[PDB]
Amino acid sequence: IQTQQLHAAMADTFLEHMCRLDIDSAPITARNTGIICTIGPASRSVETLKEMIKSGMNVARMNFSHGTHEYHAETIKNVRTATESFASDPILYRPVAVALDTKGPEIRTGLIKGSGTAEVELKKGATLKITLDNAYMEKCDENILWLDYKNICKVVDVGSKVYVDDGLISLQVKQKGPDFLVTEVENGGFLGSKKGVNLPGAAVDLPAVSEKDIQDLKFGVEQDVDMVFASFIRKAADVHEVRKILGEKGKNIKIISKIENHEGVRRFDEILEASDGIMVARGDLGIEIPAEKVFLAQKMIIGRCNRAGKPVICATQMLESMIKKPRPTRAEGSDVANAVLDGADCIMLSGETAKGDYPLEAVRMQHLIAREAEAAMFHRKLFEELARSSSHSTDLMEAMAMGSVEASYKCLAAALIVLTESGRSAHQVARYRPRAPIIAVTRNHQTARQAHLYRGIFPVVCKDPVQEAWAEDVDLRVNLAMNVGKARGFFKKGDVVIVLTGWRPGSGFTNTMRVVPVP
Amino acid sequence: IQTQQLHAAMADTFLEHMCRLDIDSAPITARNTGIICTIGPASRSVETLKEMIKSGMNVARMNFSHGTHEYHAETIKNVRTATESFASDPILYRPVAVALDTKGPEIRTGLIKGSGTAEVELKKGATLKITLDNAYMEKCDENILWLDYKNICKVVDVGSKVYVDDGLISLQVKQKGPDFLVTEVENGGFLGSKKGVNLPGAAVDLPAVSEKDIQDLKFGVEQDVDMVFASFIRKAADVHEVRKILGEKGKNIKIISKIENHEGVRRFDEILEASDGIMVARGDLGIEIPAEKVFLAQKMIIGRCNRAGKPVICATQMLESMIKKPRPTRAEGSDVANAVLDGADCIMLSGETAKGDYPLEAVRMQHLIAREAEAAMFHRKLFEELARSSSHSTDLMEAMAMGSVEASYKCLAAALIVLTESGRSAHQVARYRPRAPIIAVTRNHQTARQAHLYRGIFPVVCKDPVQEAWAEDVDLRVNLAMNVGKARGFFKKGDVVIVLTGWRPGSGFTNTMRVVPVP
Amino acid sequence: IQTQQLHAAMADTFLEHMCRLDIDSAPITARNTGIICTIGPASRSVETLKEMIKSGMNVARMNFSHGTHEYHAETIKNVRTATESFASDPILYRPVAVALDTKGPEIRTGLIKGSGTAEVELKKGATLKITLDNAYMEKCDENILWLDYKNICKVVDVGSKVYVDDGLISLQVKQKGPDFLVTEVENGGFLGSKKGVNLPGAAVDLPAVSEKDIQDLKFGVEQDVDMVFASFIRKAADVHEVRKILGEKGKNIKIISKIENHEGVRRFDEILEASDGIMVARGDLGIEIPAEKVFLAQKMIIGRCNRAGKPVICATQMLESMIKKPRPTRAEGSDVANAVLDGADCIMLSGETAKGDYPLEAVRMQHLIAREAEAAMFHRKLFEELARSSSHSTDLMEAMAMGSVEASYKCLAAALIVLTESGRSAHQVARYRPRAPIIAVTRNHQTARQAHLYRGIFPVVCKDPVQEAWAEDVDLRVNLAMNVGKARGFFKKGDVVIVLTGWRPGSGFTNTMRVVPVP
Ligand SMILES: C[C@H](OP(=O)(O)O)C(=O)O
Ligand SMILES: C[C@H](OP(=O)(O)O)C(=O)O
Ligand SMILES: C[C@H](OP(=O)(O)O)C(=O)O
Ligand SMILES: [K+]
Ligand SMILES: [K+]
Ligand SMILES: [K+]
Ligand SMILES: [Mg+2]
Ligand SMILES: [Mg+2]
Ligand SMILES: [Mg+2]
Repeated sequence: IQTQQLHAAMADTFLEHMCRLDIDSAPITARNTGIICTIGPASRSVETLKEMIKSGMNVARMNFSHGTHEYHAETIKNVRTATESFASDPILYRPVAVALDTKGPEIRTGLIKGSGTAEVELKKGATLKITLDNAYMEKCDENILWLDYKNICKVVDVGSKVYVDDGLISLQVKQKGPDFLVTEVENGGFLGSKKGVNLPGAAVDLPAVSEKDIQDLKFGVEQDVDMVFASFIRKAADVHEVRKILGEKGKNIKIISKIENHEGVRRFDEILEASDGIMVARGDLGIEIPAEKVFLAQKMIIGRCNRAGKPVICATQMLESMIKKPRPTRAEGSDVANAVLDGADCIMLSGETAKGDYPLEAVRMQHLIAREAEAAMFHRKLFEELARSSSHSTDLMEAMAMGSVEASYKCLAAALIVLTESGRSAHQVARYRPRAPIIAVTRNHQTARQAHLYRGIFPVVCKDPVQEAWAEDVDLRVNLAMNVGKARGFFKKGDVVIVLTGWRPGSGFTNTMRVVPVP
Repeated sequence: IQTQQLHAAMADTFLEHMCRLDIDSAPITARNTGIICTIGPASRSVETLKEMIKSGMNVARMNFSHGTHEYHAETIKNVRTATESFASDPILYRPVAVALDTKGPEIRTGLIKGSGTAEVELKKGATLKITLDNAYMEKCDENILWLDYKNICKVVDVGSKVYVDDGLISLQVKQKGPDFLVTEVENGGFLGSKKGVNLPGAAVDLPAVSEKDIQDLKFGVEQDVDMVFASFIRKAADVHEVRKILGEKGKNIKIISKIENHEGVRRFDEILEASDGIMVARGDLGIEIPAEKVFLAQKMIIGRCNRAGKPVICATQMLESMIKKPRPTRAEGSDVANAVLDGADCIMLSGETAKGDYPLEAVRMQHLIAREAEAAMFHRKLFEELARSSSHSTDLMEAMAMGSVEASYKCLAAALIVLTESGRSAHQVARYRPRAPIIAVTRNHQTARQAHLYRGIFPVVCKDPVQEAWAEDVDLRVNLAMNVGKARGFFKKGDVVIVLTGWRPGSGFTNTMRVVPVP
Repeated sequence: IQTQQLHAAMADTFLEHMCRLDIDSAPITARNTGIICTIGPASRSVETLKEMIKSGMNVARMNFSHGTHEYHAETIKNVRTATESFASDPILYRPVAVALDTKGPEIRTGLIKGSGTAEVELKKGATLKITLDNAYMEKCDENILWLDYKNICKVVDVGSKVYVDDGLISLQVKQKGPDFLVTEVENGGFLGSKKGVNLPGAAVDLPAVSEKDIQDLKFGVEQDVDMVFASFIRKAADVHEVRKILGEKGKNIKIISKIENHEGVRRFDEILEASDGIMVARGDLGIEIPAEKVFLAQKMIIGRCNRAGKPVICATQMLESMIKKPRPTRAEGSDVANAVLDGADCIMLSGETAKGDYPLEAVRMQHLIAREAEAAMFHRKLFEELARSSSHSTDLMEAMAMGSVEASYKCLAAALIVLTESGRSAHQVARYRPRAPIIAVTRNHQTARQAHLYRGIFPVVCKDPVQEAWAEDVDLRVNLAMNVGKARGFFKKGDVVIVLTGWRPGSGFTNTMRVVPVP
């Protein structure tokens, strides 16, 4: 029986491709979908980290919706420690990135009847009034509700909706005043103190960045974070703002715009153009838009990204049941397989590794489903479809990407080796979806850390100094990749590999391509 | 902004098709995807049943792995009661089908401490002895465990694994005896009473059809069940026996073989050949085979069925979060939408409706998503694909089917209207996957109940009597469809529908198509 | 308006592509299709010949159906003269090929009324007892007939047709004898003396090669011909015999099997495999088979050759008008251009250049058309189709030929440069149908000559001695192609080009690929 789901790879049609999927067809050793683990209490310890680093973790995410700089600084400190506990061997040394997950702008309610531990009960078809009179700031009750969003009137209109405490409570504006609104509880419940407000369908004035956001980004630039996951991105203008805050010191830091509402969606094109990657925040998204429409947003966002060659991340509730159990639901395993299939660059674990009882087991599972799904894609058709979208482009590095990938399918290469410092060269390739692993060999650490954002890229860091001669230095870097691949089980000695490099030092892109056999 | 993803519909490529999905493209009222519910404690009532018939229920499934014959019989009458409570308006009456889900070759444990209630905390690395000594049948405690599988000893070998309670509890065979097995608790949790045992990687010599099965089978016959779900089918053979046991009185009962294990998958082909339909048994399948490979099975089978034009049901853990929470995950919404997109004729809810606290909420959800996804399919390419797959057949009914579908895509018909008694003429169309709802008008209740099994068919029963003149009889059922369609919200006065009928009485199939406008 | 028919090349569909052809979309300087000219009286002069090379000729063909060796050897000498007349300038030198075209085995009649100039009248419904009696050998009268085809009885059954005078007289064999054939004249004419016969649909016994053919071959061998167009090939065994003859001395001689009949067509695949290439001899073909059907074979013959990677030549009457007019008919323009579209590697001129009044006017026309049709092809589609059909191949060289071809479309390279001594590495790329010219740089003459046989290949001979240092010898050779391209007007300074070279001497194939700019 044929491995790596090859026989399906020859289907002339999509139905036939499906029809040939065989569970007896072994996947390969290598996994291309990156895994982004949320770090916290259950995964914060160093030792835990080493293991998680061992299970398949590639990116440590830091959620700044909480914790103090001191906390994070510590978390961050362990990662690095764990991470580096392996550099002793440049071969078995796997880099790990670091993400700053911005808390961002919010809308909150006042104090209920003065207490912070109080509740009011809101019933269906009830008249609840919302005001901006600073007085009620601590006197919110069931007839009067006070907000912390000055412009709430300008942005909403008659008949719009408000969602208190995260979707739970909903209200329809049945009267529009200048500093108050008159809502009708529609789908009510229990209301508490300082709960989140959502205005689906609206065009929120709210600044790109919160005051807290700022000390958080600064703190990231200081901590040398590889990237930033930016909240509630609504337009391109918003992206420029974080871009500004990062300043010149963190111009290298990647900005991953997070899609959280109607706007982000309806203006996705302008956001993609300005972002460095994109995030499908299924979670917050699911609150702002109807849950049945989430899958729409997720596929469109992914296609669009795939099509444009910008990494896209699928997040939240992937393996949820697993925070408390050792095994995921059938829907969970299917959520994961499909994400990849949709073409996600990388998938993520929130609660699962942050709070959960089975963080390792959660990593391993994602590691597992991904490989299986990665082999069940339809390379031949995706590739064409992809190429046709980029026909308008005659870039040279693209041309080398395309030709390199085609060759990789033709002769069944075991891998694709790429020497690069920026990473663009490898990014270009990944963008084309080889089926085999793209082993990128860089001397720039950061470059190796941010490479994970791409599908297929397995970054290898070269610690050796620059040789006198390009040929030799080029041949050294290559051997490195070959040793690493041989040890990690990606390939044997008779395998065929595709190699991309620069003809001469300082060439511009890998403009050279050879078919070389594993020594 | 367009409706029904008609914009994504014109895409030339899949990727482009995805790139254009739009959260603002409103779906149609109609839901082609069968929704099958598992009746039990939470939804057994009548008032609840009616409520669930209004919400979306099409098929009630009686899980025969439990309860006494007199319990089901009751559940069954309530189903019928509810169903018929709306038979006043031939128009506003929706048929509901009935299924008998078999027990087959299941393995169960004994009583934990004679109580059916009592749980017991299994611990990691502990020792647990499995015996076959019936003294233990009710003394199942944390140190001794009893199974109902006599030859378990002769099929299992050392090192092997044993999975209790939906693969949650994992035990390793550390020692083999003649009546017992020494196992080590490789993965612990709380061991309840009368729980499911899976022996992955073992040859269970249990017969497909067992004595109890037979009663059950015969019982269903008695009850006038529309179809049966044969549990644990592994070979074409197993599917015959059920047929036999079912004999002449139950010839029209439709048999849905359930793919629940490795062998079942392997001999999928022969099994499919002998089956009226098929169900993807996620739960058991996910334990029998690796969790990671399940989604490969789900696609192959659906592909394969779809190709063959045989109903396929996707089942298990689709909406689990909802047994206890009013809201499904983000991963759940996926599953479902993805099952619809994969090409499954019906989706199912087991516990979400049997014990769950939000049984009615579960259905509306599956319904909500189903319409959305439905419009998110890529008709054109699917149509093309389906056609090529069935190239060797020159059948006039297929031929008739293909044209009507093709004509509906083109004029954007609101609905296809079919007149059949056997079901065939409508089954052949649903197989071509029109976008629009297939209103099938029968005079045969059963043909109408089992229609539910098909994607797009919205059965409608003609109570009126056979008019003497053909023309009038035809014109008669067409008006019923019209009214019904008109009454449901599918079409309006200026709408355009496509009508499939017999030229003359005894035509054999629908051999006359007509593009007619809604009156 | 875009050049090279590039708007049309972006069409997603064939209908769109056709719809997008622009009379104002200028072709390129370079012609891809080889032009085969048949040398005779009208162009046997060194002067005319020099003008022909300038004009476009790539291969000179010598029809051995005629002349003596004396003649030919001389015609040959003149071609070699003219060719070398340009050798002064290595950048202007253009290799020319010499092909030997075999008379091939035939069927003749006897004398008519003893007198060689005697012409009898055949009429319809008559009776013609053809005999093998040497008696009649010189007195073939309107009643009796004599043939050289001894086994004609063995080979012809009842009802079978027999053609006399290049199909002018059709005779039906109404009663077979042991050595006579009683035929009733179906379509009668003027039976002349010494006419060639044709046995449509017959399994001719005749020898692969005639006694003459043998002399001719050994001669061809002594004259250093480059390829032999073998006539009347019906099975693989025939090709096999021809090789036997050429022997060891003429091993590097390519053999182009000419498909002149029902059988050869029928057993097409066995011949293709045994041959180095194929020729669609429409002349003979449309005699042996019905004209209405010729196009079918040409399309099939060619579709099949392209699939496999074997040069294919389309012949006879493409521009016959031009024998006596300086301008071809609207119908000949289509023929030439369609053949080009069908995918012919080479195009051919016979009496148009061998006896016509407008020889040069004819080549010129072939060249104008080919450049234009060549732009009109749908490379993206073609490329995909070709790749699919080779899918069962995991050849290192094809892979390389494939990535290259693809990169070429991607960045719109102005050419592909290939360094080769066998010519294989070039053949491979050519098979894949790039849009830009394939400049092949060899140091081997036969290679360079033989290469014209292939589409896209534009052979350049490297006269400069081998360098000691690999890189230098390569770069030298690369420069040459560069200079030449710039000179012939293929590309400028800005232009990109793809270079295929061997990593190391004795690499076996061009395993190195690069995107380089014209200096
Ligand atoms: C990840 C994304 O943002 P978060 O809510 O975690 O801040 C989400 O909503 O899931
Ligand atoms: C539905 C199928 O059978 P069950 O386990 O529900 O009896 C399964 O295994 O999920
Ligand atoms: C051209 C080809 O061969 P020829 O007749 O030139 O020998 C033909 O049969 O027409
Ligand atoms: K956050
Ligand atoms: K069951
Ligand atoms: K000849
Ligand atoms: Mg948020
Ligand atoms: Mg089961
Ligand atoms: Mg001939």
